[PDB]
Amino acid sequence: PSFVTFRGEPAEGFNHLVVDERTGHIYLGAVNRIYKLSSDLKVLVTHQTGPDEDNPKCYPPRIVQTCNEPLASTNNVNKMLLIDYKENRLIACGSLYQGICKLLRLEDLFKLGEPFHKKEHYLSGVNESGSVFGVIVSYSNFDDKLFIATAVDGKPEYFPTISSRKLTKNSEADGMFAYVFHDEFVASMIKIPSDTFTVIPDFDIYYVYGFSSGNFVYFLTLQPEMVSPPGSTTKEQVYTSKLVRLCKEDTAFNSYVEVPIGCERNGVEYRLLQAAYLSKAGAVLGRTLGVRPDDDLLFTVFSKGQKRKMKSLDESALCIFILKQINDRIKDRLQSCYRGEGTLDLAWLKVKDIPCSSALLTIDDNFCGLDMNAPLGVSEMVRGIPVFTEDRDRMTSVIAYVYKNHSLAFVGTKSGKLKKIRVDGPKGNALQYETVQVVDSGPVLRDMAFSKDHEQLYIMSERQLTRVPVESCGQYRSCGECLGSGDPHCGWCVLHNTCTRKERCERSREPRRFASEMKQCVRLTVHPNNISVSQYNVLLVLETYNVPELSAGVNCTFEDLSEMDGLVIGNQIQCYSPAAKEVPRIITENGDHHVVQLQLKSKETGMTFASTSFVFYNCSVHNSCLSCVESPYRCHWCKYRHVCTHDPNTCSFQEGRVKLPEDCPQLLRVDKILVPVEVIKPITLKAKNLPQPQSGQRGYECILNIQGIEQRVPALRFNSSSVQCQNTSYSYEGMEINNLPVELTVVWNGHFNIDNPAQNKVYLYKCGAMRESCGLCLKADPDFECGWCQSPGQCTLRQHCPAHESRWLELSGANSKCTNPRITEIIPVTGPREGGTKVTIRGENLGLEFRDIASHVKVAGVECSPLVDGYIPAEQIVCEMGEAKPSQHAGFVEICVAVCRPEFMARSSQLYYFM
Amino acid sequence: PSFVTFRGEPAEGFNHLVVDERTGHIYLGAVNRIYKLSSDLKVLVTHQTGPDEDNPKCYPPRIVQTCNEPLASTNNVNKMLLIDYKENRLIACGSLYQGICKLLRLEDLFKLGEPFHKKEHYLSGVNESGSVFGVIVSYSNFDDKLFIATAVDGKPEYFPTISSRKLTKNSEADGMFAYVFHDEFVASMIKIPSDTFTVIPDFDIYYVYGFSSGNFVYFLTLQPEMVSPPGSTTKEQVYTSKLVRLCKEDTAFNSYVEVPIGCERNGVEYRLLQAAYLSKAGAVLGRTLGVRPDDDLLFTVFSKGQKRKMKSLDESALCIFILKQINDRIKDRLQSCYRGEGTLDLAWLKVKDIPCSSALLTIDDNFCGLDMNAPLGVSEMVRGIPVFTEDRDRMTSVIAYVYKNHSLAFVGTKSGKLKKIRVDGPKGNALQYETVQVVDSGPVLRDMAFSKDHEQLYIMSERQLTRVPVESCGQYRSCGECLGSGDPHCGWCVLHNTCTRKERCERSREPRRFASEMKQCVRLTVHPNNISVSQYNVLLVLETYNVPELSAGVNCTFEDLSEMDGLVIGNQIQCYSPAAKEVPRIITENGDHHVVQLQLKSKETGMTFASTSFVFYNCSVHNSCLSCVESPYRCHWCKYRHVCTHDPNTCSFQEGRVKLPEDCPQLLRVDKILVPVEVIKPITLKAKNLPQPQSGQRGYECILNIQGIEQRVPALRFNSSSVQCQNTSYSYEGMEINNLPVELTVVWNGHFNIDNPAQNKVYLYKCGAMRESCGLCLKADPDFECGWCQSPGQCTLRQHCPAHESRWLELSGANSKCTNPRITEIIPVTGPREGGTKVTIRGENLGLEFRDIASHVKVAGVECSPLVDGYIPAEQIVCEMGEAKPSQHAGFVEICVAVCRPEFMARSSQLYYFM
Repeated sequence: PSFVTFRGEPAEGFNHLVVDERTGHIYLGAVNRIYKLSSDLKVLVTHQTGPDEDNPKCYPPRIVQTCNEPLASTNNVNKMLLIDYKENRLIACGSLYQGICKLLRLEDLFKLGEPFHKKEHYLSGVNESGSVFGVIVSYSNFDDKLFIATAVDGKPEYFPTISSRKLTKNSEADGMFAYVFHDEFVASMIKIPSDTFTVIPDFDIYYVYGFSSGNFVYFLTLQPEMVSPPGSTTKEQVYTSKLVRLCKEDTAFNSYVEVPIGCERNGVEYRLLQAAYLSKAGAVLGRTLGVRPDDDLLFTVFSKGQKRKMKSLDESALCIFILKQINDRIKDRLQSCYRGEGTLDLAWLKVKDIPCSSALLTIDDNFCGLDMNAPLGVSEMVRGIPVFTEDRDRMTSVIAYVYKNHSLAFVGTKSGKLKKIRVDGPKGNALQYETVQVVDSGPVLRDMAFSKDHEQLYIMSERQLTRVPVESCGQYRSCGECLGSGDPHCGWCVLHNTCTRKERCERSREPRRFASEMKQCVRLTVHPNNISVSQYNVLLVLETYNVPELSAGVNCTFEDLSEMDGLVIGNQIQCYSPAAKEVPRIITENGDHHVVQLQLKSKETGMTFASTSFVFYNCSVHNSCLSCVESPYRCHWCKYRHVCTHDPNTCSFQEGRVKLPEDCPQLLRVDKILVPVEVIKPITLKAKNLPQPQSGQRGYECILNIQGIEQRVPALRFNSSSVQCQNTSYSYEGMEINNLPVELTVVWNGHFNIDNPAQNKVYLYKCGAMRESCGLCLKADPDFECGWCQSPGQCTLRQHCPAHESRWLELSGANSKCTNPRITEIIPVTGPREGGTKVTIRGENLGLEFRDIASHVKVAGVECSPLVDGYIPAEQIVCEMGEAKPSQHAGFVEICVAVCRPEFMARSSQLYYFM
Repeated sequence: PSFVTFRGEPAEGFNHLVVDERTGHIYLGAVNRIYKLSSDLKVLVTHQTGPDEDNPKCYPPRIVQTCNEPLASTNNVNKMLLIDYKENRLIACGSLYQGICKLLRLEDLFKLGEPFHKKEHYLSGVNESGSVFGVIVSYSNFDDKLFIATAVDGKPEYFPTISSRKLTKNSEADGMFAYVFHDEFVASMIKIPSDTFTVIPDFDIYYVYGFSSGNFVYFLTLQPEMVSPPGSTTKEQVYTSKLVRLCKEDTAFNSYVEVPIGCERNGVEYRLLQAAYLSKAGAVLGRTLGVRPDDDLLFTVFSKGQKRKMKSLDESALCIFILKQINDRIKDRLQSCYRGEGTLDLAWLKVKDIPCSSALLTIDDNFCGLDMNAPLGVSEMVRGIPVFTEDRDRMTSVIAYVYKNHSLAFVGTKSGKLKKIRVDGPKGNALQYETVQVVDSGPVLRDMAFSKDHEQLYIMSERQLTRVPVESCGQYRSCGECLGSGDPHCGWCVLHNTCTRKERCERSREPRRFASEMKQCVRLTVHPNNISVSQYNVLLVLETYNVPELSAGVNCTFEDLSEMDGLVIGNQIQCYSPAAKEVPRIITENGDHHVVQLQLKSKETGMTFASTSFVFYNCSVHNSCLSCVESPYRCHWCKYRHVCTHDPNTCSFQEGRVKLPEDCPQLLRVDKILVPVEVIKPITLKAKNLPQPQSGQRGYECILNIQGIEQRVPALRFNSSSVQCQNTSYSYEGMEINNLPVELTVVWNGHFNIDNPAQNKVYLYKCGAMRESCGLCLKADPDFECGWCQSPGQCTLRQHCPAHESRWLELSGANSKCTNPRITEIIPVTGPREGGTKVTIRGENLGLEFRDIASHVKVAGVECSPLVDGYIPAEQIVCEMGEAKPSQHAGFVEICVAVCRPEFMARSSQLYYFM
């Protein structure tokens, strides 16, 4: 699903947002533009407030008087936006006019009026958006007004930072934005003193948030370094975030109060307000908080430290203030001043500290302020209760609301994401979900308002407004998953088999109709978890917990494949398995088994809610004993029937059943089976649980799978654990390879192949195609049993050579003198006369021991000394030649095995050359 | 009733049968099959032993080693079958494997094992069934074995004819069929010597029957010509049937003994064993035999002569051997050898005769044999006691058992019949019954076993097994018939009125409850055997012998018709006859009398057991005196009442009674009653015992039954023996026939007809319709009294013709000259001129004597001589004509009676023609 949004109609910019309580129309302040949108975020109307030729430096703007300074077309930023329901209009205060305010008609955005003429009509030079805030308070006629705070930019004479102003009925009327009570001595406004400007050049008050409570007006503000941090002269500026308050009723402005505010987390300081939101707790939070229903609360967001208001730190914390607690702090402070203790301590306002005067008074919450001990500051900074802290991504904005008594908090992030937090200090827990309806790359603004119906939450970005629903639980398929996510909005509507909010679930109020906690689910179990393919229409019992009354009716659906009716008794559901006709359609090609998700389809909703792992196995498919028993499931093998089945009874008879893998029938391995070609030899075998062939059944045979020829030799089964193929000889054609492993299969009764787990094979091995010389044969492995036969002048097994004499010669254990050494080739063909060369000689029939070859090697006359490590017996000799200074130049290489006997010597085909 | 049977399940073949002592299950060896059947002969299980590819010539069969000779699918014949109870299995030794044996599980026929590998595992090449036999003997572990004899077929090196072999617990075990004690010098086996084979080529030992007795093992065998019959060189083979024995305990095989056996009947020799059966005598046979209870007996069957073992002779005899007698013969023989006298004399075994060595020894029955005077033969052939001989149909098999101490013997026949013989040498008698349960066309096999319960006897044929009950007495309706049949099983269960065995009769043990001999019956008599129909509820006394106590109550049932209660007194039963209302329902239409089978219906059983001939007569039905007295029964006739009755008193009065047939009243015959029509004549009659008519009774009349007219003439009874109808004339209309016999009935008092046994009739005779001439009338019988009357020119009785003159002419005795001869026709119309022809002249009124006709005949002029024999007076003349040479050619025939007077001559109507 996608979230409904409004792209910066002026793609160019965006600043403030507000919702009309009755209509749901959304008004959006922006630079050069003010838009009226539908609840859906469709564009209703666009107003052009923008680009005006102007100059910030000029006082009474160009229209009133001529300005020496040059003008340029500049952008008019919507500083503030406030809905005046009574007046049926919108106060949309801009800038770039010296801050002239505009009045737009509610429905059409028709400009009712925009008073420019008088000085009061000008609010502030300040170009920055959001640095201003305020509240509109109204009563019936002859009772009314507007409270607004703004930054000065060092304009102290021109504009007041905080003021109480008049809002006349007629937009045309001159009176607008006039101070409620103006006296030569005191006016309902607060200006910044010139002295304070000189001391600290830049001092300015930026107003972030503001709200009316009970009968007062509060502002969250940011100020400069004044005694904080201490500093003799100007240098760096750090800010202190404070709370301000006024009686609505005080024309005098005596009620002004100002406490610093912040909160700390494990020794980390969070001093700077990003945003705030006044709200209600609802029954849950209020109770543990210890509040009355009416009592208010203030969620806030603060960044770490005192540094860089322009660009704050990522570290940010969401804190909380109970209004009762702040009211107490203020009352506590006042009751103290009335004690006469200490000074007023408000640095920016009063440079010279005036003392507090003691007096008899009943100090109440109602206290509006008096002439003496006039505007005052505060010493003890008020600490707030921390809630959630984000280190990686800074929180920008916040909102909250009461839902079914649980308090949900919304928090914008620098990333363009919203967090949905259930505050559970008073309850018990944390953050439920996070969403990126907004804008994936870059942030969200403080103006974040819930709709009137409270279905959605409009989230504003620099670029776009996004209608983020306070829920999209539908994404969750199962009770287990729904309750699993934890985003507090979601619950499992049992009968509907869907995941949504309480309001959405019909009849959720009724018992067990709606599930909040996983325990309430859905958990399902089937008693016959595994059913064989062969079986049909088996009775199954279903155990389900945390489900609503099913009396509407339920069907069992194994999958999309089938569906069977069920009857309910007790706390169980009884359904039947599918027919054999139906079951195999599924099973085919899945083989061993197929796990299927058996679901329950409710009659009323018609959607599958609950599932379980259901296995269709089916033992019968197994072709062999090993697969049947040895496999992963409970299956029994019938030796006689030679079939695998679940039921013991189905087997031929009692003695026939195979429960254990050892009992199958399988062939055990013995030392490797060596088989010479052309020799008559028996092959004894060992095995286990070999069956005695029953009536109508034949005996055992050994089948050798040789590609050239497959041999069928009958065998005898001596007992349950031994077999033997009868005397026979085997061969393969080709003479290609010495050792050929061959798969062998033991069969009985013609087709029945006994299992061969090890997959034992028979090695058919075949005498010197390779070796013409006696030395080479005796050199070869003793395993081959191949040996040299003197009369033939050839080499073969004893079997192969006739014995006129008692002996054919085999190296008994190397104690066998032989013959005819030959040199195939040697490396380094050439060498230096000086010697030292390593000659590598490769031959066929050399000596078996190193000791004999040593002293044997000679290159011509030159003595050559062989290397032990380098020497590979009868194959190769590595030898190092000595000093060659002799006259020969080139000479043949000679090796004398033990002794230079005439039969015993070998000379190289090509000569070694000295250079 | 039909006998339960099992048809050759393989319709194809059958060989051996055995019964399990506990279960009663019947196992049946066959070619290619071994079956397990229920007691009822239902098929329990079938095993396929059959058709295997093999060849008899090959030694170790194909499985062990390759055979050059070609194989063919051949049938595997079950040579032997033996139940091994201890092992809970069945040893079913086949052939066609070189005789490998198989082990089948008792209950299911599961093949436990079949050892093929070793030489011992092969029994014999021999394909023939039944030529092998043996016994399984078992003891607890560490004591045990199998003794088996088989034919060799000239295989002497390969197999032993008789052996003592091992039967291990495990069928898988290799050890099976190994010799009990094998030594290089001597093994527990006996082989046939090669020398003996060369001398007689074919010599072979065939083992028919075998059994264990006491602590030995005996075999009945057939062998070849060795010194019998004498012969220098090979030629014909005849066999000698002998007995063999061994100690169970002799591993050495020293105990071997061999006596020839047979028996002779009136100079006829029976040398060849067909079958044998060891059994017990029971008290009856044993006593007269002179035996102890434990002592055994051996029934056997032998064919006549020494010839053709393959196909023996029909003549066969059932003989007997008492084991004590054979044991004596053996002991007698041994005690003799120990004397040192003579040689061992065993031709086939020892070619060169070794002498017997004398030694001191206590010669007992226990004697197992010693090293010296080692295996030995026997000189004196042991003769057996003959029992039954069948000339026409050869006995094949035998079995016997003890029943109530009487010894019943069973004998199969070539025909497929079983004989049930009580052996009564020790008792006194012969063969009781014969049955064809089996197979009507063709024979029964030696394996014939009684069931465990001994209710039935399974009789095996080549084709089928038949469950023949050792009794079907129910077929017999009466005590007389039951005991009459003689088949020893049957007895008369008196109270039940049924025929069955002793076991079947409830309370037969008690006195006179069961009848064995005819005397014990049932014999019944009724004192009033004959009762008249007229009588009612007559008292009858019943005499019955050989009947049980009737105090239960008895009813008398004449037939299905009625049943009357009876009371018992003394040794008699008193019942009443049926009422007149009841009796005639039966009698109607049976007439003279109805014999009825009066039965006795017992109260307890409710079945009629005893019967007698009971007559319902009834005299009253007889309508006449003759039927009443003259008939077959005692009935009296009342002349006056004219009714027949049993009681003398019922007659009118004393003088009226007719006891004798002569006295009845009947008409006696006199010379035939001749009655002329139209003549007034009296007819006197004679008769006997004619009644004098009593008051209210009229006199006698004669009634003639003439269809034309029936005449009623009154008559007078002169006395008891004479009657006479009054002067009257009779006639019948038609003139069709001369002599008409007529039935006459003599009646008195209107309706009463007197009896006419002779059935005397009156002959009404009537004058020449036929004869126009005087000669013809006088020619006719003198009886007719018909005569010629001159004046009328016609012929009638004197009565019929008026006498003007004193005479009408009648041939007084042929002395009466007459007239007018006529010739109707003559045969041979034509004749030869030469003459010699026999002329046959037929006329009406010729001469009475031959003498006058001779010389009378002439054909024209030609003289013709008449033949005397040929001549029938006045009807026909046969005459031979003389030489015709005269001129006439054709001429008329003339006859002159005496003289050729003008009145007296006749001439032929047509002339005789000469050609």
